[PDB]
Amino acid sequence: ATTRILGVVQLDQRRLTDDLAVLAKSNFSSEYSDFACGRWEFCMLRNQSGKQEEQRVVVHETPALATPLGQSLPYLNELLDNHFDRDSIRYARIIRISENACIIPHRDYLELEGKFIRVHLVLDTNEKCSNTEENNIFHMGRGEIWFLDASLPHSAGCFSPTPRLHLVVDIEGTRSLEEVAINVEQPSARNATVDTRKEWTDETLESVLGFSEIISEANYREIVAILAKLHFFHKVHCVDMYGWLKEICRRRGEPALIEKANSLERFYLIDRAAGEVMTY
Ligand SMILES: O=C(O)CCC(=O)C(=O)O
Ligand code: PRO
Ligand SMILES: [Co+2]
Repeated sequence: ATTRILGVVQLDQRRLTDDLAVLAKSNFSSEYSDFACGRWEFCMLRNQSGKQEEQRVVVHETPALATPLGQSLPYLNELLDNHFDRDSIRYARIIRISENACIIPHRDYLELEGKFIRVHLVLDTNEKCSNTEENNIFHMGRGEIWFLDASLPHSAGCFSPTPRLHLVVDIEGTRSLEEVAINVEQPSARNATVDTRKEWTDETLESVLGFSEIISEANYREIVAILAKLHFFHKVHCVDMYGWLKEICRRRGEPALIEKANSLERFYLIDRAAGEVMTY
């Protein structure tokens, strides 16, 4: 299971515009804000109970049910009906990233008894929106249905004035990946997207490690966000931010900041429990 395009669909811009206008005014969940650097957020379209109040994810066996929000988005409802198997869906969300926001580099599923198969259908995006995986950066285009191997280190950012919205579907984890996307066109091969990021250098590295002189509890959040965003513009690994933070704090020499840095990396990449939240 490599991250890839499963298929491509035609989006109907008129009907899409209508549902996007409703989502622009919708109440988004604050759950998993511990993963957000800025305005990375989602809302529930389908979940276990069909209730708007149910906003965290667990592995379960129920064909997901449309929430009231779900029901008020009839075109997105239709897409879900037509391009996936109903009984295989466990969640469907809209995930929006607004200007200069990202989800912090992480792996998913650590707190879950099992995994999902995570699928993105891109609704509204642009050239300044990126997803990343390990050492790579790529753009998921409008109408593309992508399988995301969320068990690998990854992130996603939006660096445009305009927000980016993806329909994200969690399919029960033992399903056959080739069977997931229904009624889709096979994508043609295309030009590889070349990685336009800057080469990482000893200068850029020393500059980052220089924050050892100023890092404190008062600016920790800002520094973490800056570090998280670097791999969208420099050729470095998703996870390198955590090594940088650890070395920044080792040089600073304050025990509290070193412990936090260890916990940060651990929570996002190594180990966390069900319902556990990372406040930093
Ligand atoms: O593209 C996004 O907003 C989120 C990417 C991600 O971390 C996920 O879907 O697991
Ligand atoms: O798996 C999930 O849905 C949450 C959201 C991002 C981090 N983990
Ligand atoms: Co993820």
